[PDB]
Amino acid sequence: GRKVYFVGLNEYPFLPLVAGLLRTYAEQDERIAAAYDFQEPVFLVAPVQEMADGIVEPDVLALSCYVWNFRRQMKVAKLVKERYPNVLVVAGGPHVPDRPGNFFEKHPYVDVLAHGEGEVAFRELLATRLSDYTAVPGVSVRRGTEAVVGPKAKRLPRLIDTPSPYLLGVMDGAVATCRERGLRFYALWETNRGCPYSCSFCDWGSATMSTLRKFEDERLQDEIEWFARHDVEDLFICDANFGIMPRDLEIAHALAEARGELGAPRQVRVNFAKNSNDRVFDISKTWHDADLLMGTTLSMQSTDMDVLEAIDRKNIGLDNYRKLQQRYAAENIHTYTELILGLPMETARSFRDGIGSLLEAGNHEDLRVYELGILPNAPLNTPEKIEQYGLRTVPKRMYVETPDDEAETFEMVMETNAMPRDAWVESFSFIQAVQFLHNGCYTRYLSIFLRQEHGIGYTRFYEGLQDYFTGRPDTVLGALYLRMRSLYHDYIDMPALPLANLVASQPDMAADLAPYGRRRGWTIDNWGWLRIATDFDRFHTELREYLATLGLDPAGDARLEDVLRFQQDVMLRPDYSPELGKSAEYAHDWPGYFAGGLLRPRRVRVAYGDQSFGANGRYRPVPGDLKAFTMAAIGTSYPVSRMGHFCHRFESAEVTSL
Ligand code: B12
Ligand SMILES: C[C@H]1O[C@@H](n2cnc3c(N)ncnc32)[C@H](O)[C@@H]1O
Ligand code: MET
Ligand code: SF4
Ligand SMILES: [K+]
Repeated sequence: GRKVYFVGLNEYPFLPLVAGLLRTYAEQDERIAAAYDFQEPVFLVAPVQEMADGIVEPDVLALSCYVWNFRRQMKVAKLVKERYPNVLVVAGGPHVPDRPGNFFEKHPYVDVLAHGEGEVAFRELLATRLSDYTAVPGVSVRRGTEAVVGPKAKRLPRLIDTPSPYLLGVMDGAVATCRERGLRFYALWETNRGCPYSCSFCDWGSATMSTLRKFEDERLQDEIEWFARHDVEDLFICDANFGIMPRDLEIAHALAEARGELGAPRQVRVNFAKNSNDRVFDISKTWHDADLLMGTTLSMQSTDMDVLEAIDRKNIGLDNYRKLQQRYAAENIHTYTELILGLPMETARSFRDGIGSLLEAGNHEDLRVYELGILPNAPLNTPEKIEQYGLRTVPKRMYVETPDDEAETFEMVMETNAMPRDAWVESFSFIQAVQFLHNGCYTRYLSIFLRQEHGIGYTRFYEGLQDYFTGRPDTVLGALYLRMRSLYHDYIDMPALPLANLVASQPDMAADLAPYGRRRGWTIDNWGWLRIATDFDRFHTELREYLATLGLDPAGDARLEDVLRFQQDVMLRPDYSPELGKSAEYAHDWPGYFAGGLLRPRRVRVAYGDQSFGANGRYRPVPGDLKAFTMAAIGTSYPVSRMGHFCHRFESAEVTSL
């Protein structure tokens, strides 16, 4: 038969869902099923030469192209086309340009591009290859080096009734392949397709600004059971806005029941709906109780009205955000908020003010920031919009590498009309410090106390930290701010400094963290937290000196001394023993205060008895074991770990009046 090869490389093990969807949809044509021999998908990373050599006698080479695999898959296609002149090279995925232009001049070894959702176009291509391509909807066809655009794509109907690659068993080989090689994997799952909104930076599922289409109910329920029956522990749901549809609560309950009855799945990653509502809360409560929840998305991208207008995004208001934070915090349900640095119209002033406003509104635990990437088919990637807002980009490698044509690259915004490059660098350093100091707890409780009892706003506190300590190179915190300043300037100037391995690519920063573990995906956030952990006592000595510059010398303020001791003691330290615990005495009931109660000068004994850390309590500290300390203190670098980390859980500690 005509051998069909799929290549869709992922750095982390994700099951090849696209290959399964395209094959099983196409196999509904009995002539296609009989004529074509679909090979096992290539989705685990291997050397380019080795991947090309594994493609033997191909009739069709199907490339599933994303920012993380486009260049290597083009190079494989180049090598395969040299060996097999008659192979049909078809590239789809969100990195395929909507407007190909001179694409085939750069990639003459590619024959057909598929745009957006690919089921119909791929099935029509395979059928046409058997018949006695420019008539196929949803594709562009190479003619010489020119791109001939075919008819517009045919989307699947509002109710998507297509074969499931999971239920048909065509994902079995990939699952076994991961397990044979000792790899944990994510199963990818869709319950619907599209996003109804229009954020200009986004290209979610190649289907933003789209009417929502649902996968049929019975297929989804059967797939839930399939995941549970096959011990698929890690499930990644691809929906843009989970909770946006009424049935999403029923889906959440069905996943919780499957977890309860069969033990799988164990964790569910999903992006929760932009217009967060009671259904998102009910889903989150359900999955929190079932230990499935990985954080409730309450993302903003920006808080500035001009920025939000420029990117066509409406957010929940700040006061409504505050009410959400209060409701989730009361249930101990973890939420997180994403921001993007360098959006149109964002100034360094508006960016820092927005960060402070989110802390003011009650998010102290989980703020996440991304560099703005220009995606090929995002609305922002037009000459008009790039010109309108003055977006300046630099090519940025994703990974440490090797020829340039095998290094994956994206275009990273690092300057706009509103944010000069220098302001971008300092703003990025600012939010990293907010993450490891505030989300990381080191100064979170001091900052809250200073805000609520001494009138020091959140933005002002962390601006002052940066302004003061950047002028003191020999301090713990000053060294971090200055190293981040040079790192991000090099990051702009040197494209090879990778997005996904930045800390690991710097020998000094990698050496800082070497006693704590061997990781390729250390974040700057992790690095700052562990650098402070290393020089913890001196950090607090120097912190007292910064407080004196605010007029708040602790040597004359007994209450400030008291909260500083609480702030020091609450942090998890390498010598902590779950068998011994950790206790101290204070002049105020700090646990009750930071739980939301009134500040009362009540002399207390606080006894910390933490046995484990992390979301599921699956990291146990071992005194003297820096590797076990790191897992309990900060968890994994990927995925982001912020539930149950950093500090002792004083809300459960034994607090006794003296
Ligand atoms: C799961 C996921 C991840 C996983 C990785 C998944 C993997 N390794 O395979 C993780 C969580 C690691 C991840 C990370 C990132 N992601 Co992501 N991710 C997704 C998500 C939610 C699902 C992808 C998926 O499997 N979809 C389901 C499949 C079935 O749908 P599909 O991709 O649209 O496929 C269809 C069509 O494209 C077409 N098609 C696809 N391949 C082919 C091939 C052929 C031959 C044909 C004919 C057709 C065809 O047919 C398919 C079926 O209809 C998407 C959004 C989404 N819902 O698609 C973003 C998405 C892929 N991610 C995106 C981005 C930008 C990233 C990051 C690089 C940056 C960021 N998020 O800020 C980071 C990584 C940063 C870092 N430090 O490394 C972009 C990618 C855009 C692009 N041009 O590549 C997306 C589209 C989201 C967005 N912001 O618009 N991601
Ligand atoms: C899922 C999350 O990914 C982030 N996100 C989406 N598109 C981009 C992009 N082009 N650049 C950077 N971050 C992005 C947003 O913060 C979104 O909430
Ligand atoms: C998938 S993007 C993050 C979730 C939601 N669509 C939002 O923008 O807030
Ligand atoms: S950021 Fe979220 S709401 Fe905005 S277009 Fe992307 S998926 Fe839709
Ligand atoms: K689009």
